Amino acid sequence: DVRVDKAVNFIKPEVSGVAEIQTVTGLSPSTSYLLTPAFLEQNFQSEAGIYILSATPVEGEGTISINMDPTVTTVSGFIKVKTDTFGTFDLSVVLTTASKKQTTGFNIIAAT
Amino acid sequence: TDVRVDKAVNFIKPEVSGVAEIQTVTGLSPSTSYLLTPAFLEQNFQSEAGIYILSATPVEGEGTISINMDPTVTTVSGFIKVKTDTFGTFDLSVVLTTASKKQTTGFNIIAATS
Repeated sequence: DVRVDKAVNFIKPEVSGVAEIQTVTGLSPSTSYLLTPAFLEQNFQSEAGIYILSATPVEGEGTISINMDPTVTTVSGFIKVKTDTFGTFDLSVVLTTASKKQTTGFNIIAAT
Repeated sequence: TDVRVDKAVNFIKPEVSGVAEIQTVTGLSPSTSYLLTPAFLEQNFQSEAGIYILSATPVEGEGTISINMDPTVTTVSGFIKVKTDTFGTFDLSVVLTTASKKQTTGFNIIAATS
């Protein structure tokens, strides 16, 4: 089968254009996961500016892009990452404008 | 043990507002379960008035994909679990609230692999 093992929100980095590390824990050791973006009922115009998030694995493939530009809107990409022996993996997450404090996230999918 | 995107598929563009149509997805492995997740790339949902709102549900399966581009309440969420028939197909029910929103959205078909 394929299932969503965990649904997590993206972090909200403090400084525009400066990525921060997001660590996901508690997963199965040395296991391949696929991450896909998702978000629910968000107001991306609740304050000035454009919500633009990029996420990449420190060790893996792919990029998630969430760009809510009203002219050119993208919610796409997927990440392949394998946990270490502890059941953890790290992403690098950046917001182009850090005052966009909407909540977005991803699904963590495994075959089991 | 591993997982991959088997294929990326665009959602249909229903012709009539509010009237669900079937989208038949083909070419997969017989009698096999997949997960579907939403995605879209570089769309201008404001090329004309009105809101792009799509909902998709398998005819036989679990979950609903929702893509609601309302600027006050924007959703790109849900995931569908669906099993193919013995010929490698499955059907979705897809409904667009305003059919004149001809933007392109879609889903990833996620599969187990080695």
